[PDB]
Amino acid sequence: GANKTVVVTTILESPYVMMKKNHEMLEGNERYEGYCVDLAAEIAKHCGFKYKLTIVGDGKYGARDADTKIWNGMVGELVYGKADIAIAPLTITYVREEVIDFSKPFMSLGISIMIKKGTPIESAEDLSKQTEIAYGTLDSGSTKEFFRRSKIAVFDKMWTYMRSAEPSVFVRTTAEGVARVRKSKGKYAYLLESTMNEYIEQRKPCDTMKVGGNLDSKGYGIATPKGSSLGNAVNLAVLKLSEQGLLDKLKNKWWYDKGECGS
Amino acid sequence: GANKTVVVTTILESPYVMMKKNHEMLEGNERYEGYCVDLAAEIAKHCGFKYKLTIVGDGKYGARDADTKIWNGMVGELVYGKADIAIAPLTITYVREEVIDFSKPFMSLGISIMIKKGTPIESAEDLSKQTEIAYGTLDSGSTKEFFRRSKIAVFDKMWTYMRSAEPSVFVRTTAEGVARVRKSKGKYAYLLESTMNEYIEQRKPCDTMKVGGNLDSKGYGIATPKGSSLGNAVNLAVLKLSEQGLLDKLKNKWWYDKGECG
Ligand SMILES: CN1CNS(=O)(=O)c2ccc(CCc3ccc4c(c3)N(C)CNS4(=O)=O)cc21
Ligand SMILES: N[C@@H](CCC(=O)O)C(=O)O
Ligand SMILES: N[C@@H](CCC(=O)O)C(=O)O
Ligand SMILES: [Cl-]
Ligand SMILES: [Zn+2]
Ligand SMILES: [Zn+2]
Ligand SMILES: [Zn+2]
Ligand SMILES: [Zn+2]
Ligand SMILES: [Zn+2]
Ligand SMILES: [Zn+2]
Ligand SMILES: [Zn+2]
Ligand SMILES: [Zn+2]
Ligand SMILES: [Zn+2]
Ligand SMILES: [Zn+2]
Ligand SMILES: [Zn+2]
Ligand SMILES: [Zn+2]
Ligand SMILES: [Zn+2]
Ligand SMILES: [Zn+2]
Ligand SMILES: [Zn+2]
Repeated sequence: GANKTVVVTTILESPYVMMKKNHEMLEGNERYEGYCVDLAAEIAKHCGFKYKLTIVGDGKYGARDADTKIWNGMVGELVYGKADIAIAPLTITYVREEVIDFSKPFMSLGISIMIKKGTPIESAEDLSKQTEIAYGTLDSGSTKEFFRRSKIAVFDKMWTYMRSAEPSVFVRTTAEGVARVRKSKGKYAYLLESTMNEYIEQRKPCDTMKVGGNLDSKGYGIATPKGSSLGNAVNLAVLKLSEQGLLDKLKNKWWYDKGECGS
Repeated sequence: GANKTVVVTTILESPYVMMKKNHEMLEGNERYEGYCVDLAAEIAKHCGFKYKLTIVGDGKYGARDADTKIWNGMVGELVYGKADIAIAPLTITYVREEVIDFSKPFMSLGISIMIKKGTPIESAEDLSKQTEIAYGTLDSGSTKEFFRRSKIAVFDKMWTYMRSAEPSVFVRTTAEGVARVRKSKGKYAYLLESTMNEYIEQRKPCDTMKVGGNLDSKGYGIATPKGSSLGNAVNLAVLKLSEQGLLDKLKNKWWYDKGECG
């Protein structure tokens, strides 16, 4: 039938999507800015659709409740038909690929360690062999699931600690984890994706640091409900923009051109 | 219908697929070893099929002839039905995605610069601003197409030089490019994927070096003919192997555990 406006689900996560300082004087898609706002405009132009950005109602990425088997977050909005596409830093994972479709990745990343500068930690092994410094992850995301499922000795030891730590070492948002690092005088380290870690490293007050190599290698993809007619075009659009260098330009724009910790 | 042995097309490219030292007394899949031989075995086990490794007839990855529009290499073997799956360091690209299916990537890479140690080159910009040191790429692959299509000033300038340089700066195989670097006393630099560059850096005689950052960011995928019934399972198998750490284990096995340069 007639063309319909595509409902995009996304998440308030810097620098991917944020509200403009003057958002109350703006309308619709113009209220937002960031890497994924820029990417959404390009995907829509190349695939030939109009769209509406919406922020995921529960503020989560997406996980399946073991008891109810209900998906939450952006994944849930696609699974239950509340959104037509997700354009966000949404990690491609096996369990998600079983229930939604993903484009080829638009950004590479791996799990990484964020410390407050001066913390005597250089690696995941370092974290796993000590107890003075607490550490945790985001809730309802792919990093928590990585540790929950890992059979690698170091990462399983970390999970055994994190799942039982009291008070909870897990946080509701990336911003909460960063704030916990910054206020803990070196006694909390945060496990988060290298993309978000590298962004925060270039933000005032310039007191955090990414240390060690990444723990895994994966990517973010644009997600659609399984079998959606948009998937083929969106996948080709990602590859076209990748090959033309747009994805590299956008990363530089939102990570480094606007960095606050020097050149 | 009944299960059929899956025909795998792949390519002799170290350390992905190589003939074993004792290959002349071996038969079938046992003749070969490497990262992609191990990966094929894992994919087959998780997807539940038997398979036969075959080396692509023309020794190429795959490009489309501009005049006839016919695909060569492994891509062609999939397009024309000569193979059921390609398990190789085959780069995911737009033009290929139009004619074959790719899994999610099993390895990350980008285009990179290989020099003979001591060559006064640190970047693509350095190459583009001089003429004493020649440089080129593999034929019939994704790196040549990258330069052919780039509108980035430095890379467009490099393509203008490469497309007309005499003698030809292009090579038919990665091994020919590496040999050209090693024998040119620093007057040839080779543009190739970072995976292959980093492998060669750890091989005797330890006289090459990867320099500069990568020029792009992309990945290798397992490829199937469009609409093949194997595609969905193979894609999930790649993600499972990724999440289990198996892909990382295999890279360490074939790049670094037996590196020869310390
Ligand atoms: C940014 N970009 C443009 N798109 S593309 O040419 O398809 C492409 C392919 C691969 C990567 C390297 C980073 C990565 C992303 C995703 C995964 C990985 C590894 N591996 C290694 C396991 N598989 S995965 O899909 O989680 C980046 C990339
Ligand atoms: N990108 C992650 C969220 C961040 C994290 O888990 O570290 C996801 O899609 O679940
Ligand atoms: N991996 C490349 C071949 C190597 C190259 O072009 O540098 C391809 O799939 O074409
Ligand atoms: Cl058979
Ligand atoms: Zn506000
Ligand atoms: Zn209002
Ligand atoms: Zn565009
Ligand atoms: Zn929504
Ligand atoms: Zn240590
Ligand atoms: Zn103390
Ligand atoms: Zn355990
Ligand atoms: Zn202090
Ligand atoms: Zn600030
Ligand atoms: Zn760093
Ligand atoms: Zn296995
Ligand atoms: Zn040109
Ligand atoms: Zn000399
Ligand atoms: Zn040798
Ligand atoms: Zn190096």
